[PDB]
Amino acid sequence: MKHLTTMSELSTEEIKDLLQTAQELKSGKTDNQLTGKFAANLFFEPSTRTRFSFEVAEKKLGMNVLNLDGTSTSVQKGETLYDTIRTLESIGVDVCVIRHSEDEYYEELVSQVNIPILNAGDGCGQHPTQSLLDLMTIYEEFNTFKGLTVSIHGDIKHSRVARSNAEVLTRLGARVLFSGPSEWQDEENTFGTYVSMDEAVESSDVVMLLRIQNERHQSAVSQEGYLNKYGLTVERAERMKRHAIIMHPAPVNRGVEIDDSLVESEKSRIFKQMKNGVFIRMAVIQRALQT
Amino acid sequence: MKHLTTMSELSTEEIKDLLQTAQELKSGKTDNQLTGKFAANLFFEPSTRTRFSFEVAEKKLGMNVLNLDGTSTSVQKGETLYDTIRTLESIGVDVCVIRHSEDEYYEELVSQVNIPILNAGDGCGQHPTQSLLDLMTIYEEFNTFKGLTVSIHGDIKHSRVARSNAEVLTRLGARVLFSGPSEWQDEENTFGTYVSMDEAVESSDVVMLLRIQNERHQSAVSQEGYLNKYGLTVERAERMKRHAIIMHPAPVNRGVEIDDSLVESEKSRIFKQMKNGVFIRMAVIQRALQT
Amino acid sequence: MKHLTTMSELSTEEIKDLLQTAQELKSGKTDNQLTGKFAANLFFEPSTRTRFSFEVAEKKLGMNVLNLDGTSTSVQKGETLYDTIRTLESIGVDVCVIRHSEDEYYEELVSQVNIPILNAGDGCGQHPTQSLLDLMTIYEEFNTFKGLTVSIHGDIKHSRVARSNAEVLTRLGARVLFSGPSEWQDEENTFGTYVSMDEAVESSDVVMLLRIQNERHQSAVSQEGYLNKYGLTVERAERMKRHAIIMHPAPVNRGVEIDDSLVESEKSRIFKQMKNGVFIRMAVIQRALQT
Repeated sequence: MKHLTTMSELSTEEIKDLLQTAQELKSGKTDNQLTGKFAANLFFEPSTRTRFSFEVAEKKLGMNVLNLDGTSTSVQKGETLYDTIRTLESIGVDVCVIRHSEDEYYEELVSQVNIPILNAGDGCGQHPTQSLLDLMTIYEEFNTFKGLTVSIHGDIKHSRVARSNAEVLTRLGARVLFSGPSEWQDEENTFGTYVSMDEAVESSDVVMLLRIQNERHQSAVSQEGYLNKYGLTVERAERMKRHAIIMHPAPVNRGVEIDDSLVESEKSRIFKQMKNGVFIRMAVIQRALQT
Repeated sequence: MKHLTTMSELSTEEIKDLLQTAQELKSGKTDNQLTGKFAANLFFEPSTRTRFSFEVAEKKLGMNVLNLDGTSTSVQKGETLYDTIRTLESIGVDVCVIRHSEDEYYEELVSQVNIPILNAGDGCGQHPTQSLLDLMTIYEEFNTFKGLTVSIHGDIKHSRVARSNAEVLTRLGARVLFSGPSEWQDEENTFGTYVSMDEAVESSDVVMLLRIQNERHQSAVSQEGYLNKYGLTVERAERMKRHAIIMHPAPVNRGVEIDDSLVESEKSRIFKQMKNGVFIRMAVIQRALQT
Repeated sequence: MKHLTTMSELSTEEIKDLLQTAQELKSGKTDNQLTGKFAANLFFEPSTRTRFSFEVAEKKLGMNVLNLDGTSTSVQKGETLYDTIRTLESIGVDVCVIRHSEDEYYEELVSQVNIPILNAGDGCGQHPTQSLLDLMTIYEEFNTFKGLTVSIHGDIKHSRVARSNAEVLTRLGARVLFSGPSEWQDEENTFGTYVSMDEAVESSDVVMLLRIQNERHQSAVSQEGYLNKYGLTVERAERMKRHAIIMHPAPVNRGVEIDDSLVESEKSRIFKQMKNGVFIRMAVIQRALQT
């Protein structure tokens, strides 16, 4: 049994094995080892795109799926997450996928339960299958991480995914850049150099955009002028390297972080990421249940 | 890949093949051509009975099913319907069933996307599989549409299904009558002849009732006198033709559009329509995915 | 066709056959008799834990599953429960599991409908598959109910399951005791003898704990202090007989009705109950659909 909680808990070699298994699955490799086993999708915090992706993966592996969207009647009655998982084991669930509000909910969980937990997103915001599918997409494009320049743009401060991506990309030998409103930057980041979008589009092999939500303090950082000020405009995209790619974890705010016309332009790998997500999640599930 | 958006977009020949395929599936005919394929039921606007019927159809075809009930998190984050569908294609969904609040949401989509869209209901109220199962039920009863008299009753001008039925039944060789409050009539053609319920019950081979929504009711008195004034009372049903049938799309507002005692009477085919809905939806999915 | 409504409607022989069937299923007996058939889970009032258990049961029997969570669109459009079930029959559902807010909703339905209804909870609180899994767990431990002393603890007056359990245990030849705040006692109970927890722990073969909910309406009984004053403390548990067992339907309010350390202690069968729930539910489904 092998949980998946964070990228930092995986070895460079584990990452590469997962990417390789996903590529093989993407190529059509299939078996019946997991047919009839049970996966529970516990999306305490809803995320339809992520749940759908895991669900296709589970069903492509021949698994039965139990879905929970939003609050559980049990946790409403104060049930511990540990008891929830132990309940699932008792009824015959073999693997749990979890998206949950509590900060690092898994840390205590992982040593105490008897079935693998796959983190689909936590309170701190780690999202390891997103990182993995991102890595897979980059690797398919260039066949290496060494010496790549990867820029990541937007609310870096409040995207643990951005920061966990920067960290793992660094471990893999890539250089990382950040752009966005200065007030959304982590002032003390070991991984990545803060620069302007206008600089990054020219020096990058990979341009990774984040969704610009709407929340936090009074600073709404006008979504209206964001694209021009900070985002990937047509003019900025035109100055990208010939071989460079555009990535975005979705959903995309067209006209905000990116120009509506670029979402499906030739350098965009945005929908390819989504293709890859399923096979990554298949590989993560096989890893979870391998004996 | 064949979408299903509206009845008017189908030829009488296509309509007739769908009915025949449905009757064959209803007779027990099954195959494994769609086994393992994926359908997504995107019921942005909720309709439990319609979703259940499509879901039964998909599963009888051996398909994996992804369900979305109501609000999608992606959409809330501002995802376009086009992006939603493209996402579904990327994760490997083969056909999408959509019920959505936007008027003719499908019109733009069908030229843009690369998998079949099955319209389960749009903003304008087009509901083609409901029309097809109505047609199937009539066809099973009489074995032709040519020379039938079919009357449709209630809020005609605010029922896209009723007006689509009138038009398609006319194309098929039937004579259409309407009845209901004159203020709920849109007699700019609308393909049939406006009459009284009392007249139509005696001349009709088919009496099709519409749900009288509580919203189109002006008062609690308007609804309370409706049955006697406009609806299918016992006395009116007793004047029906020997071989005539009563139809209603459900759910039934008992005691309003029809007397409570008639819903499961000898001439009612209300529940048989629901049986037919599944086989119609199977035929429509097979049509969508035939190569 | 055999409905499951309440324990009082089963004979003691039917109860024993179900337990036997469940035990055989738990041992791995299986067949394809229900493969492809359709179960509808109509959880009008949510209970995630109960739905999950039924769903695993249904899926281990090879059945297709339709899930309804919370409000039904047609129900809110005023559809009677009878019409809903008749609708399900028409679309090809073979069995309905229902959890509904109305007192004895089943009583009218069962004389009217043509497919089996399995009550997963009504307005009164009758929950027969919970009683059955409790009985199974007890029977597995002692191979009999005759002469057993079973004690049940907490808010007896407001727990229909406790009272249903008391009555059926008595029918099966067992001796029932109650403990808890005297104000929560059903003084008019014919089936149980009221005693102190401190007495009950030493005389019981089975200690059944109830969840102590936060009521605060003449049930304001302080939750703090409850464990020491009324609950299963470590000290009380250590005075239980060597063969005796602890049971609880969950979710557990750790530190209230029971000490946190006792939930997974040697005498606890709390999680074993949850294992048994699936097989009991499989048994009840096979009974509904047999011959």
